[PDB]
Amino acid sequence: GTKITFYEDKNFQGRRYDCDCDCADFHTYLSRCNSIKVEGGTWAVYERPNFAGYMYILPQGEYPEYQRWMGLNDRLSSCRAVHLPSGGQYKIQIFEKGDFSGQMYETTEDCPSIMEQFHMREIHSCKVLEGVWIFYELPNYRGRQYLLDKKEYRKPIDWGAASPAVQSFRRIVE
Amino acid sequence: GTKITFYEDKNFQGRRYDCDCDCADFHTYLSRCNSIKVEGGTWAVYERPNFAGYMYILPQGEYPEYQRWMGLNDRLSSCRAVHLPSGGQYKIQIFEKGDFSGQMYETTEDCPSIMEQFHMREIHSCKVLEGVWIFYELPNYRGRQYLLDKKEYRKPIDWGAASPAVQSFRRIVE
Repeated sequence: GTKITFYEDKNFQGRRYDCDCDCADFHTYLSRCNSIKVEGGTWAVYERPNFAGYMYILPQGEYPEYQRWMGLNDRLSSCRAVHLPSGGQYKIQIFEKGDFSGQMYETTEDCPSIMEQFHMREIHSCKVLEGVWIFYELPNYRGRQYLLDKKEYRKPIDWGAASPAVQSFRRIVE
Repeated sequence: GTKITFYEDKNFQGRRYDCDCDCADFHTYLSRCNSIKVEGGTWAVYERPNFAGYMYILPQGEYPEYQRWMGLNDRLSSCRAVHLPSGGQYKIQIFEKGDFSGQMYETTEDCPSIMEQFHMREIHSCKVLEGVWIFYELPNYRGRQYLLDKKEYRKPIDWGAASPAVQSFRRIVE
């Protein structure tokens, strides 16, 4: 039941592309994207092919303009379904310094402000012990977004960020 | 083509379409398929959209003509990666009667001839205790193909068949 439909023009009009599961490059089918329907599941959609560039998380729902998924523009060319481990457990460790060094804070809860709750301005490495998470640049879940699946992130470039700026994070729940 | 690449004309000429995993319908981009590159893994490909109609299993390799995958014709519309569970375990039970009743045989090995090894030509229900298998209408893996992921099959229709007519089966190994 999980799939997403990208449309070239506004309000679900024009040429459309369907993805049922991880589509690594659809630019030959759609030259831009100005509408999206997420029929099921939760999806990361990426600006550049092979899951590169600016990403955006979209849960199930309809998005009649690119600004409705917070997109900065109408460029998308790849996407992968978000897989939720079952059990439903979320637990993360965030680190002051790279390679799991320095201050370290563990939580199972969402964090709309790292500053208020942990008195850090930056994250430099991460361990996702359980679940799937999103790192956001600005607080309260705004700005650039990064997807963090169950792994280890020795450095910010491992969640695909060019700086260590992280001010909020939360769980991916459906 | 990160996992499987379909081509409209023979010998990898013509329009092409890539599926990275699970594609429910590509008939809008390909009117027919005359050759296939399987860059990795093992793929189930289906004549009609949404995984319907004739199916064929394609291990890793290159296929310059539809006959090279036992195709009846050059009509293909959807595909699905086959998932091999961890362990390397393969066990199946085949039943003379529908719904797991009647005489039962159980094997861990490929059977190129149901008539020779089990003195019948008709499987009527079965249990895949381990692994994933293929069923064929004719001996020695020829003719029509049917995929069985690890589950229960109380009636031939559960594996997509229109009759109990099965004359060989084997394991999906890479």
